[PDB]
Amino acid sequence: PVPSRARVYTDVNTHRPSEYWDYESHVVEWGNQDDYQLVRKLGRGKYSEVFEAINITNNEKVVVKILKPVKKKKIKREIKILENLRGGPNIITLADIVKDPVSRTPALVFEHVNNTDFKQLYQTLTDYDIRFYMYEILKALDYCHSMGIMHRDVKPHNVMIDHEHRKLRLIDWGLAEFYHPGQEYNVRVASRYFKGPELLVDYQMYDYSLDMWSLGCMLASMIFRKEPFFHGHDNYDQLVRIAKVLGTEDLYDYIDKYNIELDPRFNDILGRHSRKRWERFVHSENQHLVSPEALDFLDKLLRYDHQSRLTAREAMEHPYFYTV
Ligand SMILES: CC(=O)NCCCNCc1ccc(-c2ccccc2)c(Cl)c1
Repeated sequence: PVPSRARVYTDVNTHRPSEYWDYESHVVEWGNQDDYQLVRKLGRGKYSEVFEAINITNNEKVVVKILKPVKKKKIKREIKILENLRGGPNIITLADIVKDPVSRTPALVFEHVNNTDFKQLYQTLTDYDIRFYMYEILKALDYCHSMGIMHRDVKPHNVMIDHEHRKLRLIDWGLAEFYHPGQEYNVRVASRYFKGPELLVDYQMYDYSLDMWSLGCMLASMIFRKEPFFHGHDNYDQLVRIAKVLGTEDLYDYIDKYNIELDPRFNDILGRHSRKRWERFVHSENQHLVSPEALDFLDKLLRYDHQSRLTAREAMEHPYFYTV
């Protein structure tokens, strides 16, 4: 494959001491979980259990993510990233790192966020509200990209909104990684629907632009009221869903530009698809959320070529946000 590098914040990590990006050598100091009283279970992840809790020293509500220690290097990576990003705009705040004295299970303590449900928001959200919250996510992404970090799991489930207070938080930094130019990364990241074409064709030299594809997928679902926008049933089918919208010609130009070898599993399923116009996804149910600016902006995010996508900072300058 042809090598590639980020168009923005390319060497931010190279110009920083090893201390900033070397998570394996990071010293984690686990406090005592006795300062927290677990209130109720909020949910359960793949290798985590989330609880609502009270910090007994200051009577404040917190969220406690009890982690199944399946991989220690990955826990150190998440903690290092959360510590580097702590206090950043719209980034979830890691308040503490604790271990229970008897179980010794690792736990992350975060600031409490009073979430508004995905469905409860979906039907009442206005064109302005979409623009406002999209700008809030871009502030979080431009900030973490400037800090040399790729989230690698941007999706609605990882965006918490407190609609009453117009507060947005980008959560779950468990798949996040430090960007180093020329580094080959694992493509088994992000959730199926939000996976960029680079992951699906096994192109490992990806960058922050992966997060911009995922953001594109989220915007398309919101303005068109079609969740998810690219509804694949497996990782191979996911690329077919994208090809049914973006077309197969531009997909072959993308693999040819980077000398990517397509997996033979794509032979019987890819077919031939024309490039669709964004205006065909407009219907009576979503026309109040669509505008020429929204379509031009979406077109500039959902591009096969990761280098041809808007950066978070270029996206913030788009006319789609002139009203915020
Ligand atoms: C801990 C926990 O409860 N997590 C679940 C969080 C559920 N996220 C709900 C959500 C997130 C993002 C959006 C959104 C907003 C603007 C543009 C695109 C998408 C919407 Cl509408 C809803």
